[PDB]
Amino acid sequence: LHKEPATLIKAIDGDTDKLMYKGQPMTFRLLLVDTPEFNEKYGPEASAFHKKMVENAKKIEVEFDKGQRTDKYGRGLAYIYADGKMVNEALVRQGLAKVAYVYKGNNTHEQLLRKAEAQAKKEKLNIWS
Ligand SMILES: Cc1cn([C@H]2C[C@H](OP(=O)(O)O)[C@@H](COP(=O)(O)O)O2)c(=O)[nH]c1=O
Ligand SMILES: [Ca+2]
Repeated sequence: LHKEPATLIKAIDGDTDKLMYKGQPMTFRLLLVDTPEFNEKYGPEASAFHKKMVENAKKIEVEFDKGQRTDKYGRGLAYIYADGKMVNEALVRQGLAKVAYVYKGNNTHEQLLRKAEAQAKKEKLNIWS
């Protein structure tokens, strides 16, 4: 996989942002994770964690996997990096997202993320508390 540029337009919630990609506004949905919706337990904490990470970043990058790049709602599907750190992984590692929506052929970083999840669960963080 390869990283590509984007800029933040607006943080939205635990697992979506509005990014400018190739000069066009798009909603992006994080691959391989699920955060609680804002109305749900740890929802606001996930939103805030994601927001801070992408707003504080000097450089945002998107990394598409090998399969589908947009979902049925027209959202981009990517791994999102904030100054080289994967937002997807960071949410999982803090117990603010579960590994989820693992579809065959768009699952390059599955094991990386499952490792993070196991460490969050061991530490009983947030969702796992
Ligand atoms: C993360 C992800 C979600 N989706 C679709 C499946 C789910 O469909 P449904 O809307 O029919 O449930 C929805 C979950 O996203 P959200 O967790 O953002 O709601 O988005 C994909 O199609 N591919 C993906 O990689
Ligand atoms: Ca969600």
